[PDB]
Amino acid sequence: SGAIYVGNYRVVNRHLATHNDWANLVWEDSSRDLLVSSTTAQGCDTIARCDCQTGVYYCSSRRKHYPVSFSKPSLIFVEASEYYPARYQSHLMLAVGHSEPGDCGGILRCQHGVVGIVSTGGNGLVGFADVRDLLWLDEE
Ligand SMILES: Cn1nc(C(=O)NCCc2cocn2)c2ccccc21
Ligand SMILES: [Zn+2]
Repeated sequence: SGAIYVGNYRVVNRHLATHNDWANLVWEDSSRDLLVSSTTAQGCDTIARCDCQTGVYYCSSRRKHYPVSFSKPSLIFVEASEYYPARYQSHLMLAVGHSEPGDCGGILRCQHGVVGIVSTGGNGLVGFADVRDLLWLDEE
């Protein structure tokens, strides 16, 4: 589990969005596993605007914060889960790290702010859905 809170926006894994998030839907993309909903209160998270490939992510399955190098976002074939059939996921960044399904929503951060959230993993990899291209998140 986990969310990004910036202005009056909540960013979650699409597969972990609630009844309430769909009712308050701003924007979603199945191929990115991203959903954004409106909030009452103002969030305190800053979105990174950069092309950083180094950072730190939270791993709930280890209660630890791991420093990693990650690839630039791309279209990547991802195997089936509970939530999606085997498919191509877009805007996905991979790193060498431990992850399990419940680690989804863990935040990846660089010196500039929040980069993305855990979405994919296994075989010693972790996949992050990038949010740095969603410039509209910093306004309105
Ligand atoms: C970080 N992590 N996430 C999942 C997962 O099932 N994601 C569901 C969402 C999804 C995206 O594309 C297909 N399914 C996973 C599975 C084994 C090990 C680590 C893992
Ligand atoms: Zn950065």
